Amino acid sequence: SMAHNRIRITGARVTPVAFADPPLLNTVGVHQPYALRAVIQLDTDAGLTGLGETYADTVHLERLQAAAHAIVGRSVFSTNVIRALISDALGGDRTGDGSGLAGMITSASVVDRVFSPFEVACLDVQGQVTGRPVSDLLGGAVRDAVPFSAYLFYKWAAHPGAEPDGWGAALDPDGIVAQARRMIDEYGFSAIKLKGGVFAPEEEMAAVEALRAAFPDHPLRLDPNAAWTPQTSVKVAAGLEGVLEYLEDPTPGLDGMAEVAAQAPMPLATNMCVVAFDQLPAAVAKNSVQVVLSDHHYWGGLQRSRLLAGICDTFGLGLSMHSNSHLGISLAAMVHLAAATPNLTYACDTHWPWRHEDVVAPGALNFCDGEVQVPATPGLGVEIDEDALAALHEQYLRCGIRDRDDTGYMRSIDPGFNASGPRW
Amino acid sequence: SMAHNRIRITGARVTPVAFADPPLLNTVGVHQPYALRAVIQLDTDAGLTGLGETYADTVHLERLQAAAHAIVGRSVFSTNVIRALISDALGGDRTGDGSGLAGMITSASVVDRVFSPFEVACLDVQGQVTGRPVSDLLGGAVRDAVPFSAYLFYKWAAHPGAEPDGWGAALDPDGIVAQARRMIDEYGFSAIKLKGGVFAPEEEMAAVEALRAAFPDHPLRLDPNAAWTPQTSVKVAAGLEGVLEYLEDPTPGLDGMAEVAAQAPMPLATNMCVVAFDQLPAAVAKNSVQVVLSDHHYWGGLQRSRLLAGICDTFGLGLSMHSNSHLGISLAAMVHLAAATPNLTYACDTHWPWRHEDVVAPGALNFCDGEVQVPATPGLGVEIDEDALAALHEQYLRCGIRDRDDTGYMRSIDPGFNASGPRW
Ligand SMILES: [Cl-]
Ligand SMILES: [Cl-]
Ligand code: NA
Ligand code: NA
Repeated sequence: SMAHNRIRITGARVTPVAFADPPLLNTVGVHQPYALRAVIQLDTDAGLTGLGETYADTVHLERLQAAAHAIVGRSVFSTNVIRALISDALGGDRTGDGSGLAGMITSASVVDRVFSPFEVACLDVQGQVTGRPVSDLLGGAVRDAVPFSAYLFYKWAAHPGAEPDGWGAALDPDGIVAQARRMIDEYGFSAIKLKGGVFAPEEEMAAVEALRAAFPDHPLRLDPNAAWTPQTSVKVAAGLEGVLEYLEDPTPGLDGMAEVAAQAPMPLATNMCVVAFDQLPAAVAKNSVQVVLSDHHYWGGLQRSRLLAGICDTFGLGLSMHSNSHLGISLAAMVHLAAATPNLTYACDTHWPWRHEDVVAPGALNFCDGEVQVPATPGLGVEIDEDALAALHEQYLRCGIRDRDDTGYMRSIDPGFNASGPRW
Repeated sequence: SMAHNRIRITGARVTPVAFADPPLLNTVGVHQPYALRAVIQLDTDAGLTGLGETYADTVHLERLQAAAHAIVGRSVFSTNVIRALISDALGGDRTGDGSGLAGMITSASVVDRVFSPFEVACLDVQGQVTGRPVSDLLGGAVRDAVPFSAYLFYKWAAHPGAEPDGWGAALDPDGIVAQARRMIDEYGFSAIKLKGGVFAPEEEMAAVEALRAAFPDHPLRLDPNAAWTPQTSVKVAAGLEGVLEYLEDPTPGLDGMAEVAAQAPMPLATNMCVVAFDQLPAAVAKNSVQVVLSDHHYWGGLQRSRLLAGICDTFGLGLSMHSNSHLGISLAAMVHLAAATPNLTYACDTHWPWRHEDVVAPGALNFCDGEVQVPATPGLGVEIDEDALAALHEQYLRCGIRDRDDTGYMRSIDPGFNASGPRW
């Protein structure tokens, strides 16, 4: 079947999709009523198709098309070469670019964000053709299931002029505790994270303490997306001594983070000031953070995430995982990666509970007691449901949204709104 | 053929071998008349056998036996788990241990040295069962051939009371230049390295300059294995400005190296003060070195060498490759590793020209114009020649040597000899 023992790329089909998202609040705005993703179907001359998933902003879709064209005629095992071809096609790397990430995270490598979904799709094909799960291409699983956290948000009851969702509003500690109960009853999550930077620090600390009261054994994390000054951060950290497993991005920039970490009794984590390999040396020299949140979508795929993990282990940094609104292809890739990473022991973030649509056939990624069992089948372990894919693509065409824009969407509701920060 | 889609280890056969080595001089002594290696044949329930190669000191052979016992019943794709089992079996890691390396290099991880050959053998099986060359398990080749350097040594004409070899003595610049001509005529090497620390620095500089005169376009490297004080090193570096591609381990320890690097116009390289992952952070903080020499035999196999490469790239360090007396299994593994490493652009060291025996069937690893083409076949690309293996094992039994001991061997010839350093 494989002439010249060769299996190479013949093309890629990129399909933007949109799925319903509740009005989740963050420090820069509120989520739009649909979240956008792009599905990559990477086709080969063996007739095997690999899957990847990434952001769907306008400029990213154009880059994905240029990447797809550049890598036709390359072996799916030649991922080093494929990254270099993509770099050439994009005209090299670059920073200050926040696409797909709502301007929230603006320092990630453009080449890595574009390469990522193709690399994941390549590993999926490698696994299919060898009969091995993707975790076997990353040094093999070290655990049979991957634990995730409950990702809590302050939220309105409904998007303006729309039916309220089944969650209800969460705008204070009682509302946050109620949301946690509903989510944890359904999924079994053993660790809990709160998206903060929305209400005054003392009110978010109150929600944290209420969570601790309701869930005495659950590790807790708080993430205000850099909404605080370093002085305010140090007060929050002192006040939450012994309560948080870690505190993520309390304040903006490597210097401010280093200032806070010098006083904070819990470790600081980040997915804002360390989002690319070239930021690691400064973060290490300054002692800005103690925990790095991996994310294969912007670090450049699964093998490069494994590299990040080894760098963290070497330099004495803890390792967790960051997420954005995502579907089942991303989830499968996250699970294979975390399963194969010895030092990824923190529960991974996921936005899973907040969506109810998907592009893959069901059954391969069930949550049980807060964890997802790593698929043992060849490849990524999930397959496209073409009817579901077409439906979410049609939803994307109709919903009219073309870029993630939490701030712009908040402004369409509240014209004078600014994404100020820090706010406290 | 593979029940439960599983291919797992059933046992390992470890065969110590010995092959003839000339009286090559270094700063701590002279090579023994035979060099020792251990061949690993890693057997699986699929009837596929993987190959690895490592040192053969007494205590290492015992560790290899304990490792082999610990990993029976493990998938050859589960290399993360296999390392952890080996660590447990050895009772955890450790330093100050110089076995296999003649006390020259004493800070490498014991777990990594023991795991390495099993990891290489596992990748060999992975490649065989998937039909892929080992380079396809490391991100794929980025080059079709790997360039090596001419590794020159001062040497006596013969071991005491033995027939002189065909090289003759090399004890001065003319002798070193003659040795280079013979080696480069035969192999085509495009870069040249001199093992120094044997004669006074000004005489080794003279050999370096003679090499430059005879080979105007060849990159040159000098490595006195830390035989100099930092003050002496700075004089050598100043005197060889514009002549060396890099200067390896001029002086002992991270602090002294950092002192020298502050003044040296060429980059400093090492395989002595950075030989384990836990040494990287100090080397980086101190700016002790600009180039790290990889070596999969003591860094823990091929995937961990790929990790080292990514760390070097991230922290702005160049990457080369170190070698010790070795045979064709090691050579194949070195070639697949270097082929798949984008930032390994320096020519690799090899002791190849100094041996004339091997344990693998010939034809897969020819040198042409100084480089070895990466094998495209499944697995490592070399196979055991059982008659050759048995002959070199018989040679090991008869030669009586049980540990590499350059200093002890020099003392058996010259009782008052000391491995002093620095010497100048
Ligand atoms: Cl190719
Ligand atoms: Cl296993
Ligand atoms: Na975060
Ligand atoms: Na060296």
